[PDB]
Amino acid sequence: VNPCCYYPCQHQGICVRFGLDRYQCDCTRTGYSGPNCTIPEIWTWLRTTLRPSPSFIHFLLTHGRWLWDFVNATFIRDTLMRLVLTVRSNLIPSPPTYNIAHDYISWESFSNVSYYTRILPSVPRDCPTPMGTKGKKQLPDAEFLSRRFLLRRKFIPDPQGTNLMFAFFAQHFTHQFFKTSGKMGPGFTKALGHGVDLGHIYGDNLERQYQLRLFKDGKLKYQMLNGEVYPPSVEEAPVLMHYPRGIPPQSQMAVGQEVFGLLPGLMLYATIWLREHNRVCDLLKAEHPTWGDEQLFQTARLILIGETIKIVIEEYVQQLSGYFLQLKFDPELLFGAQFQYRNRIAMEFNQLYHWHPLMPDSFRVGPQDYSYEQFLFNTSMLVDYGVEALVDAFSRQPAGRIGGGRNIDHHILHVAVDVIKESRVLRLQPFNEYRKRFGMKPYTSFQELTGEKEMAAELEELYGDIDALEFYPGLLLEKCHPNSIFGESMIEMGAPFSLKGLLGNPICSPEYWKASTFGGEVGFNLVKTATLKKLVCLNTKTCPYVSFHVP
Amino acid sequence: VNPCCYYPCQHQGICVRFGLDRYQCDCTRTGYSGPNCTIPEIWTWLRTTLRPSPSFIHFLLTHGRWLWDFVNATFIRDTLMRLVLTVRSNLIPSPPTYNIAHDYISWESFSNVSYYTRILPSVPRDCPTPMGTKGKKQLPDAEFLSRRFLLRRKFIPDPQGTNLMFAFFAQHFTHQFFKTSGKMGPGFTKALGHGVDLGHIYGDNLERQYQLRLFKDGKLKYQMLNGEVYPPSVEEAPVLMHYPRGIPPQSQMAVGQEVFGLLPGLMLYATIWLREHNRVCDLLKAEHPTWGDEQLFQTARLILIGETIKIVIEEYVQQLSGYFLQLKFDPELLFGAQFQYRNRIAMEFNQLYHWHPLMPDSFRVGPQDYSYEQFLFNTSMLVDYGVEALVDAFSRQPAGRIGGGRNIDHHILHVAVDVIKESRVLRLQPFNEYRKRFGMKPYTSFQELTGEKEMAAELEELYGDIDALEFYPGLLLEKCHPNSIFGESMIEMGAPFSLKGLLGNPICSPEYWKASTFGGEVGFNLVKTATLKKLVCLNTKTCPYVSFHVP
Ligand code: HEM
Ligand code: HEM
Ligand SMILES: CCCCCCCCO[C@@H]1O[C@H](CO)[C@@H](O)[C@H](O)[C@H]1O
Ligand SMILES: CCCCCCCCO[C@@H]1O[C@H](CO)[C@@H](O)[C@H](O)[C@H]1O
Ligand SMILES: CCCCCCCCO[C@@H]1O[C@H](CO)[C@@H](O)[C@H](O)[C@H]1O
Ligand SMILES: COC(=O)[C@@H](C)c1ccc(-c2ccccc2)c(F)c1
Ligand SMILES: COC(=O)[C@@H](C)c1ccc(-c2ccccc2)c(F)c1
Repeated sequence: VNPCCYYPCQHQGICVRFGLDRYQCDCTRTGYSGPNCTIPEIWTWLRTTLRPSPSFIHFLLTHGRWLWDFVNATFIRDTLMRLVLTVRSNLIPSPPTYNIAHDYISWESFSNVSYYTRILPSVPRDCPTPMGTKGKKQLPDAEFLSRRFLLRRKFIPDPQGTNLMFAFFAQHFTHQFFKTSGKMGPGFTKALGHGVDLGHIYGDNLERQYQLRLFKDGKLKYQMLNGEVYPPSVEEAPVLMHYPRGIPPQSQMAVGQEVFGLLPGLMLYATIWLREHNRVCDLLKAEHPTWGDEQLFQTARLILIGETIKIVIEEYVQQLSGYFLQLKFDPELLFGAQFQYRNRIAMEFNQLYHWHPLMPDSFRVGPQDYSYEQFLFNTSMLVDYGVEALVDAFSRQPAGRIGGGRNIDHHILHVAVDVIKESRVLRLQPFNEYRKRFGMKPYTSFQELTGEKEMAAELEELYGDIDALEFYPGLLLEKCHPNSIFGESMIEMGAPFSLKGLLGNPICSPEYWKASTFGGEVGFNLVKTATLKKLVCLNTKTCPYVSFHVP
Repeated sequence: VNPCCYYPCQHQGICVRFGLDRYQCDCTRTGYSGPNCTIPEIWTWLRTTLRPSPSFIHFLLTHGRWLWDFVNATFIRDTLMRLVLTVRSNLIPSPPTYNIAHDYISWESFSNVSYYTRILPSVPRDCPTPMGTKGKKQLPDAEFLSRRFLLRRKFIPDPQGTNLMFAFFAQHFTHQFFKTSGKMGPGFTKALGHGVDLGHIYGDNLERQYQLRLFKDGKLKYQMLNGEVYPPSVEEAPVLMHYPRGIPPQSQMAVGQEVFGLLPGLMLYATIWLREHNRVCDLLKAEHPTWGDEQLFQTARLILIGETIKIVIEEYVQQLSGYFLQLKFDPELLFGAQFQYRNRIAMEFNQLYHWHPLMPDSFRVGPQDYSYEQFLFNTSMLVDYGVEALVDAFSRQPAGRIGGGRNIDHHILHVAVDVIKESRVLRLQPFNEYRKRFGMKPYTSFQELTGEKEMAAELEELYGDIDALEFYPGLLLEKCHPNSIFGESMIEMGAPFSLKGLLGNPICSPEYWKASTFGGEVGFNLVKTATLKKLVCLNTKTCPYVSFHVP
């Protein structure tokens, strides 16, 4: 039996097959030695004995508001934001390592940007069980597992107050770097760029971007409807959009991401950002009359990328974490650190980010209450209400809690089933192996995992062993922190991917983070002072209630 | 007139247009402040005044063998090597900045790997002169300029003793990252990868790599001739190769780099390396009897990348530099530094690397003295003599001095004329500007550039102003260090590009630089101990005289 199936190497040691039956762990720079990289160096031992529980730190960050107020107003804020940025980042390998084709480092894996990368290699195709060594010869039926533990019975709003304005932002934002290729198969992506390159706005390819661009003042094409600015029609922007058969070109909206027409919430942001881009082009042209269309367009793109990162860290993530510590976006915090300004999206981060529980039972807009059937392929709800209105509505409707289980609307539950099935195609390692890879102790039992005893008993029966529990179900069924939107694992595993993804962008490098990169002090401040409110209200007639938090 | 034409911004400050006539320098992190970034900070000032000239350091590095030997045996060697690696590297922007289309940072320039990057923005198109503000409205005829100061009259051997073996290595080695696309035009490359990825061995695209691979024991396809191993024919490896019309397929060899069939010298190295790949495969298989073709192929490739970088730094550059300090390839030297493990090829680096003066008047193989018309497309010379034979030949024949002028054989002189013509197309800034960008004061007169009077006087009449002298012309006409192969500019401008490209390779990052990456201690040692002599001799029937220095 393949020795590596036992996942013998600890602390990121790499398992290597030798001869016909031997194995050997490369423990280079892991802080440990020994056949399995478990004998700690004095310093490694000091660090792990002094480190407080991921649950205890959470406590410190969610208590003593008075304390954090003085802290947030002093340089201590910075010191902490950096501490967070680096410790969280060092958990993500850079350059990237493995992919669906290679469970080992290779030039193909490093250069071939069409692949999704992965943090932990796969379960060797020749292991006793699908998960390696533990569990039954067969995993629970994905559909059954979903229906029994992920299907929503009664809507459970997010205790942290997260609304749908946040939910859709999350969907919009992530579908710029999560674009699995149906033609190539799981493990493959079209979102080359692997990060916040705003490809869901400008397109994952040049010819497409060229088709979306107006080529005047560096602006994006658009149309007027009811006196408001909206994306252009596919007739005007000859770009492929995924719409139900029968909808003519003149009735489709072109935006950058082919799937965005399938949701008013999505096209909402599509519209907001489009307006923002063209607005920045104006401010720019004013400052640089000698500039052509290209430099205006390119410069505006950089500024928007900046706004995006700015808002994701200081508002998006702030809402998610619920920390009293005010997160800060300032690339300079890493200028004294050893940091690689690059990033590659991981399949695990893709799985982890399936936050479908956020979606409501139905979408309420004013006195109206739309169902999924009326909301999904709606070709006019956006224009009927206009930007402001939909923003006020989504900002007021609570989103569902992500963790704790049984909170995915049946209308979209199929996604979860597919997420599970794919997981097995990708052969993602067990949840406990990932708990460890991200600095956490593995769960010793399902009751430990689920703060309760009922689902724990059933899960125990289905899987047989806690060590057989799969990645996604684990994230979604883990017991949640007090009044949190999810559990610690979603935080301890998600944080490193996110922050690496935000700071691992070239505009955050010393070489790029210059005023001149954004066309001057003017463009640099738009990035530095970006706000969800400003993003909406500076592109709308009236300013509605806009926030990632419900009033 | 456009203010940026005056290259007003010093010390890497960025010139930016404001209004219809104003400008502004972005001095961020330049060590200077003030309108043109001329006001030195306290530490900046010390460094620049207490820094010995390049000329003086070169003196220290080529005298006192006795002291250097004692140094090479101490930790000081690592200290100096590291200094050399970091100081030299910091001169290269990473992430990359501009390209043939954007004289400013942009997401297209950062993402579009099909472009060559550039270190100085082009000469603004609306400037008074072709070079900006100095010189005549019309630059010297490229053909005349070439015939007057670059055409060889009497072969001038390189005093440092460099031979053709070194000459062909350089060509072979560089042609893996210098692959300008004729279809796309100047400023564009086909060598994505932008570095030492060995695309000249495995191809620069996957489908091509596949046709070249045997898919057995991770090996490359090959054919037998006279009991010796040679690259396959285009009939067995249906891969594009540039050969004159009329040459049957059975006579065309397939090598990954479409242009190597054009020189026994190139095809020789293609053979040597191809033989080394399969050799490394046999070694890996012995250690990992359970591996398959893909992993064997990938691991071998990484090992060869490592070997190439080892040989380039410790032998190739050692020979070039002429330094008594013993250069050293060891990634650990940078583990405590802030350094990006990425690299993008610059057009200036391409221009600078046109070392055609290395080629002789003819090619001496034993008693026979083959001419250019007998050598150029000979498809049967390599096989006629075999590897040992040609390696011995090229190792014994001196290559010509790269600097000094009048030393390029008429047979290939058209190449220099075209480099000059392309420079103007790329609108490369003036030589003195590049001198400054690389820490050197500009030459104040042609007589100061060339250590003589005659050529100087004529260049003065042609260019009219030292500030109009172009990039390539300057590098080749600059006076040479004592008995060196070329001038300081070639070293001071080429060292940063080179080392950044070698060390800025993913295998040199803490993440990849582990024994497991190379198949274990066996693979790693093949890298840690690679030699030009072992590369050849461990793959030939008999070991000839092999070296980069003539006997
Ligand atoms: C109107 C509510 C939503 C619907 C109808 C929906 C639908 C879908 C569908 C059909 C897929 C692809 C399924 C497949 O290929 O089998 C998908 C993927 C995904 N969804 Fe949603 N989704 C919704 C909301 C969300 C939200 C709020 C998020 C959280 C940011 C989200 C994140 C994702 C992710 C990360 C993927 C995988 C992307 C990829 O691999 O390309 N979805 N969703
Ligand atoms: C055997 C004698 C040589 C011949 C016949 C030769 C021929 C050529 C030709 C025809 C081109 C393309 C010219 C064009 O497109 O106008 C070229 C480009 C080049 N050669 Fe050579 N060359 C020789 C030796 C060398 C050597 C010794 C070096 C030194 C490394 C060298 C470096 C280059 C470089 C850097 C380029 C440009 C790369 C690119 O843009 O793709 N060549 N050479
Ligand atoms: C108030 C102090 C805040 C310090 C912020 C540090 C950033 C959090 O860092 C995280 O802490 C976890 C808990 O031990 C670890 O398990 C994770 O590996 C680590 O990345
Ligand atoms: C105690 C040592 C004092 C050294 C005085 C050095 C002064 C350099 O002075 C600088 O020279 C530049 C170029 O000429 C100017 O452009 C700057 O404005 C000027 O401040
Ligand atoms: C004897 C000690 C030698 C140390 C080698 C240092 C590496 C050379 O470094 C170079 O020196 C030049 C001359 O000042 C500078 O102009 C260059 O910017 C710098 O990179
Ligand atoms: C960095 O550590 C942290 O606790 C905070 C700042 C943090 C950072 C990022 C996330 C996060 C997790 C999953 C998806 C998106 C963002 C998160 F939930 C918390
Ligand atoms: C780093 O500074 C140095 O003087 C040494 C080590 C050095 C390093 C690299 C080069 C070099 C220059 C042009 C093309 C290839 C190599 C060179 F000519 C000298």
